[PDB]
Amino acid sequence: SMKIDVVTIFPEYLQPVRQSLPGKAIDAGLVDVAVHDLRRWTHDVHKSVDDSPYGGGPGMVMKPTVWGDALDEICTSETLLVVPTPAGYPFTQETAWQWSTEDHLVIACGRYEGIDQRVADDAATRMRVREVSIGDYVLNGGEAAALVIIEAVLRLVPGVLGNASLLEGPSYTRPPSWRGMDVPPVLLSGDHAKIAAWRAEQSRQRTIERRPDLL
Amino acid sequence: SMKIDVVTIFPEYLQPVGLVDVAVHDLRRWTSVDDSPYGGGPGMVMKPTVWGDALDEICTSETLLVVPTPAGYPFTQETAWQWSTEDHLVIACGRYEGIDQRVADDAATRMRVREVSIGDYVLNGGEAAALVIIEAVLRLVPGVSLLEGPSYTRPPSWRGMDVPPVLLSGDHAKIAAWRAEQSRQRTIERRPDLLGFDSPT
Ligand SMILES: N#Cc1c(-c2ccc3ccn(Cc4ccncc4)c3c2)n[nH]c1N
Ligand SMILES: N#Cc1c(-c2ccc3ccn(Cc4ccncc4)c3c2)n[nH]c1N
Repeated sequence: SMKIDVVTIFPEYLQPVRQSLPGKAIDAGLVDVAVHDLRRWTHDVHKSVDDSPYGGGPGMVMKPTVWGDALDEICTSETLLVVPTPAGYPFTQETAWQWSTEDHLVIACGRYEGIDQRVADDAATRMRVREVSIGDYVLNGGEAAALVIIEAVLRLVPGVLGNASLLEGPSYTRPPSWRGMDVPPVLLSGDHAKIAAWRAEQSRQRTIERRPDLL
Repeated sequence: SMKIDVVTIFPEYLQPVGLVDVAVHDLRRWTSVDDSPYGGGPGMVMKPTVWGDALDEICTSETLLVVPTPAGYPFTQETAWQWSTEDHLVIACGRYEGIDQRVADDAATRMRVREVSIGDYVLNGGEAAALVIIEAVLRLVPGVSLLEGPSYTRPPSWRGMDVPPVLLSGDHAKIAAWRAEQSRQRTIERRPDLLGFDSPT
């Protein structure tokens, strides 16, 4: 039973999440995802969410006063506050497993150069805060990271998304022959110990080739 | 100029997307897209037949075929730079347990193919990975290491928390030095692998 609140200046970006949520999971009260426009907490007629960086530099920084108000309203002491950032701890499958049993995730999506650091630092004095990165590339903001985190986490919550070391090897299905390429005959052999060993060797070879760091 | 075509059985999920155009294609337009795996196992595999027909129409010999997969080569900022100067990306999004391996194998006989993963976690399909890849690449298209430290803006005191005073001092050398120190500190703590040290636990 998980509530996820996402805060963003581009709420439309989170549309895929609401799309991928089965009615049965919502009706059973297994999951609730709500998306909030950060500008609801702006102070001025211009709905300002950013300002120039202290110490100079390029880009802009999201305002602490706006974010502070948003998180004050949405979070409680029990919230796990997730803050995507290219400077975060790595988000991994282990992370996803840990977070899948949380009652309440709040994902604070930044833009520009990110969020004034005092927002996360202040929040961390009264709730659990996690600054994380989904990989070693640079995005424009936290929304795509939120999509990835939400999917990785919710697919581990029994019955929410509709789904049920070494790298996975190649997979095959019908037809047995296609554009001159036959499915490896071992897979049609009915020798299931041999099939498992073949799959194990494929996994080994692929890991050596594509992810030697895993070895 | 760059053209990006995304192929998926869930075109609705790609909604978040002059020098670049992005087009989304429903795979079913070329048809049941899946069946049980040869050799056994849980779940289903996408059949190569429908994919072959779709890619035949969409791809040329100059196309870079991108195939998200948890078993891919890592997609990194270096990859994003490399792909930023491509004329044509086609992103083939799988579902279920993935796409019959012969799709990528057949495609590689006529174009360049890249199987990639955006990170070490499991998704239900390629669509979210496609959005990440598109965003990382498009921000580098012409005409568009170490972890970054913290950023601050006004007011200089908030909830009794001060912006680090060096950032208000106007001393560029000291500001550069402090920012380097925060950055070093953060990398050691959060990503020691970037500086060639063992990863935690
Ligand atoms: N997680 C994660 C990420 C992000 C990410 C996340 C949040 C924000 C907010 C703002 N930006 C843009 C930006 C900020 C600083 N430096 C450069 C660009 C973000 C990027 N990029 N790459 C990842 N793996
Ligand atoms: N890039 C990337 C990915 C994916 C991903 C990508 C494409 C597909 C198609 C199908 N699935 C689901 C699946 C398949 C096999 N094993 C487990 C789950 C996908 C996952 N997961 N994690 C990543 N970093």
